[PDB]
Amino acid sequence: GRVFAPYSVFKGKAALSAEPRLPTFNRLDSGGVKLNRRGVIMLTFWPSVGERKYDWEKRQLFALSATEVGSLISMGTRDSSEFFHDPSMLSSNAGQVRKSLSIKPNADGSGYFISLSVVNNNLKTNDRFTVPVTTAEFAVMRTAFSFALPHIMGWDRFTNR
Amino acid sequence: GRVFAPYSVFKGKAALSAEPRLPTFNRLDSGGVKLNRRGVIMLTFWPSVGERKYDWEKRQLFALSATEVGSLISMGTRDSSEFFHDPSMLSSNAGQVRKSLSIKPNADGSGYFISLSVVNNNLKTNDRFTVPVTTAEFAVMRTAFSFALPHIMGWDRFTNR
Amino acid sequence: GRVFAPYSVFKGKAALSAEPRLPTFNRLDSGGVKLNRRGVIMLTFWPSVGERKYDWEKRQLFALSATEVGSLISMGTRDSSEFFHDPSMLSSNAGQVRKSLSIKPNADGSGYFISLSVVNNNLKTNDRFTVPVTTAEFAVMRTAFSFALPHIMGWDRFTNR
Amino acid sequence: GRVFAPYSVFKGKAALSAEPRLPTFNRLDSGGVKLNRRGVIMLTFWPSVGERKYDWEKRQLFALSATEVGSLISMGTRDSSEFFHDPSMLSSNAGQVRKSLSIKPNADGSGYFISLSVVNNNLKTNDRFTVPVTTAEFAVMRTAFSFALPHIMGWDRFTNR
Repeated sequence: GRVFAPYSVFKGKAALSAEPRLPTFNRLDSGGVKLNRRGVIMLTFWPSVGERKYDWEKRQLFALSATEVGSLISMGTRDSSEFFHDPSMLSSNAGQVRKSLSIKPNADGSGYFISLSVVNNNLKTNDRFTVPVTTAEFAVMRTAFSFALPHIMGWDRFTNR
Repeated sequence: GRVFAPYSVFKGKAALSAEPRLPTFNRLDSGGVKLNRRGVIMLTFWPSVGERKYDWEKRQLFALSATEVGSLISMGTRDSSEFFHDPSMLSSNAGQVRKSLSIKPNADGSGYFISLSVVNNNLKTNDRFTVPVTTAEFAVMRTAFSFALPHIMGWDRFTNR
Repeated sequence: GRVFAPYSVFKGKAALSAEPRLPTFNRLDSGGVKLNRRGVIMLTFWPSVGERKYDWEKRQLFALSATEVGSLISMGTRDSSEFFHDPSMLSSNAGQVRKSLSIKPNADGSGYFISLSVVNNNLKTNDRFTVPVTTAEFAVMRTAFSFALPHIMGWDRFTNR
Repeated sequence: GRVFAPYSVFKGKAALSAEPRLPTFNRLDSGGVKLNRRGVIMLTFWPSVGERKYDWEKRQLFALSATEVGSLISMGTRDSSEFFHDPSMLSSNAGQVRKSLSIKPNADGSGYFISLSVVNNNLKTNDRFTVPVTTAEFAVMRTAFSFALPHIMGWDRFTNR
């Protein structure tokens, strides 16, 4: 069945959790398997509504591709990034929803701010969740994301069993 | 069943061992599994009582969370840390026991001192065990803790099997 | 059966994909197994023929040995390499085909150019495919190749099961 | 059964191969398992006797403990080490055999010399095998030894299965 084992960071204003989502395979007629739908590392952000109380129903998600993970784990202390997603980039609903995830170092070198912005021109909504992440917290992410990378890529099927 | 395979460092005044402790899961009614109790890397310290003789009955433990491990593996040659635990932080026995684990570089850059202090205001006891750890010893810890991190986080359940 | 899960980079002029190929073992009469044919990381290059359209039938391959992988993952930002293969080095067809794979940093420090040249004196052909690879893309390669290294070496058979 | 999958480096004057050797466990009466005999990374050196011809019968071995591996993988470009073993350190045959393994950078930063010396005062023999190891070759060792470390430590038994 499924597995639920998120790594979570809960701060003053919001929470953030991360969990791998495996790729799917289509087993070929010929034999063996071919990767179908891509793996990602899924991030979930949700708002604080009173000390250590957070509102799960107002959560927004952001799917990190292998390449975006690649970019996160190779971030140095002084490095910054920003990723842009349209959920319906290729469909008829393109331009309606825009998500942006940014990872900004703080002056100190003591951590990062990770911020998810979700703008929805259909529902006319504009949400932004921001979570500070210490160096150790980000080192857990970097280590756990690096461990997960080969899995979300499907390369763990290449084992001498 | 269980598994016992500690990595151990025995020095003049004390010993130190480290071993991962897996998280537990509750299998859901719906199907699949959800992480319940957290994994840690468990450290055990105990006193030397005569050359290469150590007193197992006087051992004290300290559970490293994923984030504390994160902080250890991202320690540089010149870096120092200190972690504070109350075993009964949330219960009625709060303030009775205080544990502190510190990791201090030595001047040389030749290793670290890892020291566990346990203060117990109930039994009116005050114990401190200190173990020097060479660079190679700590490199084993860093490598083995880094390997263990995804496991104590439960992320090893996310495998394409 | 087999497994197909390439990591792919598609750029203006060409595409590049990488996938591990496991080593084979011969199970001994005595018992247990002995590595026979070597593992590699297989690269496949093929030409773009119109935006995001690529010509699979004109693909050329290059097999990275463990040592070549070793050399790739230990490449710094400013580092360059070049590998030379003769497919029939030891046979009677030596000198007919020459393959060369080069990895050159771009001035920026923003990525690399990976280029495969295939010269065939039998068919009198001369092909060259070039693919730019950002830092994040190469960080995925470095991480995924590093994860694959023990597998293509066969060292994953050494598990306490 | 057993598994044979050495990583090998063959040079002008000698060869060197490395292979992990798993630890053994004693399954407890109570249940589950306890590590018994330690894992190591086993090195084998043997002499060249004519171009790409090597004399397997004159091989000498050296068992790298986890801590020695720790020391190898944390070696920098400019770093050197030397390890000393007595095969019968604790027995009555102490002082009869002395093995020494040294890893010396070459001036260039282009690789290392790894040299095994075996002195046997019983058979009055004195053997020394030396193998140059490029940066890429050593990067394979460092990566493969790092991957093997948790296994030779027995920490791979700690999996959420």
